Amino acid sequence: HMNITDIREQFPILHQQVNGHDLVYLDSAATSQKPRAVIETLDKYYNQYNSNVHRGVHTLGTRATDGYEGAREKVRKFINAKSMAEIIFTKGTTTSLNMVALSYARANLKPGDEVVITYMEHHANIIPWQQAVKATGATLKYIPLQEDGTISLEDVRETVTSNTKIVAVSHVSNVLGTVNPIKEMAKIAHDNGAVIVVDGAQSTPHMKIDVQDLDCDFFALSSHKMCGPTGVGVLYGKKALLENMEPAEFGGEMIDFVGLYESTWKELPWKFEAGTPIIAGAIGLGAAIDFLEEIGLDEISRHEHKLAAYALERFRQLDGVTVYGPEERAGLVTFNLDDVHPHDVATVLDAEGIAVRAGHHCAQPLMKWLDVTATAAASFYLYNTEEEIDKLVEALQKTKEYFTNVFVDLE
Amino acid sequence: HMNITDIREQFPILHQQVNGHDLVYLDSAATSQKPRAVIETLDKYYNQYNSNVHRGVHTLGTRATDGYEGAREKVRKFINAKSMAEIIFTKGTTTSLNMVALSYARANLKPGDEVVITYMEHHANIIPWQQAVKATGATLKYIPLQEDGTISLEDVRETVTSNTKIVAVSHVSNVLGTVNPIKEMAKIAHDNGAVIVVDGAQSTPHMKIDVQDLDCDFFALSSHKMCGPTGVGVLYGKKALLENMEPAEFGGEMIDFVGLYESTWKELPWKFEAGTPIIAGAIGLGAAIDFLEEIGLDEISRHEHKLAAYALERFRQLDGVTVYGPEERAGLVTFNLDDVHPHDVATVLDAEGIAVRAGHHCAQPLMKWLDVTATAAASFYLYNTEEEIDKLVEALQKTKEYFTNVFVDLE
Repeated sequence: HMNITDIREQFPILHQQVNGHDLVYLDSAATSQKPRAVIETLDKYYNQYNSNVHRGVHTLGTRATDGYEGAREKVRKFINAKSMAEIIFTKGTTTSLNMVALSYARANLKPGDEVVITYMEHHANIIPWQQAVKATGATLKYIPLQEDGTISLEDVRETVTSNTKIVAVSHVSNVLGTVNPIKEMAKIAHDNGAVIVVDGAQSTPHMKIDVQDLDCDFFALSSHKMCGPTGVGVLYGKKALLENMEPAEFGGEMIDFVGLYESTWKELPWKFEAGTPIIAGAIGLGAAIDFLEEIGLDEISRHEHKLAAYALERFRQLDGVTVYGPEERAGLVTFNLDDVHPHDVATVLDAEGIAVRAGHHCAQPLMKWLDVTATAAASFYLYNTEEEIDKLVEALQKTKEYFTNVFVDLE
Repeated sequence: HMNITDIREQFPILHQQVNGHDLVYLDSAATSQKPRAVIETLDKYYNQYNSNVHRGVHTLGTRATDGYEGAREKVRKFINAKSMAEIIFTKGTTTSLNMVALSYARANLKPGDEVVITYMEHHANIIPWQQAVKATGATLKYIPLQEDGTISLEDVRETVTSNTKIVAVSHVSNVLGTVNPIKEMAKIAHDNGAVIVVDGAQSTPHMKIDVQDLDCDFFALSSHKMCGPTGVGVLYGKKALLENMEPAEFGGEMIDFVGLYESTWKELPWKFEAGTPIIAGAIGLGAAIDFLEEIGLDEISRHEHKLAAYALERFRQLDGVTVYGPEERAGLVTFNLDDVHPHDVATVLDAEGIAVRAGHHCAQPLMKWLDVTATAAASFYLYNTEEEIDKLVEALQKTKEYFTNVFVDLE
């Protein structure tokens, strides 16, 4: 039901050559590309109705307000939050998670309290917790991984104890592609009297999110990964928790009364939005959501499942290539070529027009767990095709041959 | 030397009607409009070279990096910072000031330390200090104002003492239009062993900034007020201070090594940029800077001086209108009509196509100092004209007559 030609026709950026070869963008896990609907939403904003929001005193101001808060509602429906009061716009997943670490963790952790993460976590979902525990004298714990880089519910029950206040975990790992059992972990967390914090940066673009079904306490996501503008993300949190959290930042827009020494805050969600907000970016994110909903997240999810399966099979056709993670996975493949460093791989691939990523992918502890220094990584999205994966595996074959040849040439 | 027709031809948003009247946008102090150069910079980014930055492994990634860091350098030259290491991209002035309050104030304030602000400060430049002093048991002090809403160097010498660690003040007030004597206040602050924090949200769009000449320790500004995209601003800080400040946020991009419990940070400026940054917005801000530099800040400044003088004179031609602030001023006029509430004024003006602001303008303490509940406010920028000010004063005359008539009609 999903036509890939029709979808690709909407991404101007795809139709270009690099190094005399057709662009083959396989770096969506770093950042996604944007369709016209999104870019033109930005355009129409700046061309026709930019103004500050929340004053409703003049025509453009009212239009801007309607667009901004309208986008809040689009986000709310998109992740099935109960209320707009639980939808905060932030700069991105990183900032969202830091807000939870700052306003929730730092205020609710005493020595002997535990916060539990996992070895596969992006840095966004590591360092805020390191800092909160250091600030509070609490202690940081890591759920171990199984051999295929998935997580066992048994290990979860093992690690989270009656002293655990916070469990923070990825919905989908940008590295292993594992989909973690978020719903079961929420139940487990709650049984021990903890909240669960979900890093949803890699799930949100690619699959339906239902915060009511996941029963997550907090869920963070980033516009740039889902066809949206850069610079914008969301923090969702249960109304009851956000009511008792103090703001992470202070200034205009988030106050009610300001005296000389003391101030009171707006109601949610504005309590958490200091300063002129990300007006254009939030409206474009709303457009991104409209776009993805019109294709259907289930459809996108099916597409990525299909591409991931095809990729794993074609990679298994190559000698001297190791793929990391489980079989059951999101649309990305992290890998190494035997004897060639991933930076080199990525460089050569760019010479064929192929965009991939090489490095620690913001997961240094996970790299160490994998017993590697660095990895190459390819990621797929709703505009990618099997032909592109063919080009990738052919280029990896050619790269293997080339490096072997260089080796033998040395006399 | 500056042609206003030619400049207005570049702002699509201006050429439209509201309520059957030509738009007359006089709300630039809330947010400024954008020229094609900026909007098309965004367009070209998303159309041609969007990718994550700082990896330089594939063509688009390198272009994106060059555009982002290129824009950092444009900012650096634009405010004459010595180094890019002193230029941090943030979400906006609010966030910039909160970063200083979080990472500098909160870490360097002991009971009996003073932080000194003024009565005219925007909320962005009040509440972070309230919170830092409450967190540290330090004490908050306010420099008094003179009768015309300016600041006396004598009052400054009075208020800042040998116990003062931080002096935080507006360069230009969004309400009074006063230009504060920043350079002299820096000298004064430093004599008592304090740093000075400059809120440059209202100066930056409108006049040359020279941080070396101002000798400010920190200076905050916002893209949206200067023809730039929403969602982006800058914090400048002296390299020596930023080296000793801990990050305000933590995650990928701002680390060097991440172990299980402990992490080390990147060098400046990246130490302060957690997460995928505001890629498109920062590049558009660079474009905004290019635009303003091609017109010339001195030229823009002259234009606003001219419009402000013309406005004050025409306002003084109206009976029953009170204008707030000094004669020597930036391009904005805050005012009330005798007996009509400013909200009403602004509503009626919108019915004539005229966009102004009515409320506390994020300066509740200053409103109380003025002995008013709220104000109406009009602001000018590089696209505004004398004809527009004529339309405004005519509409204020008509409004006065209308409300008086309504009064007499009641029998």
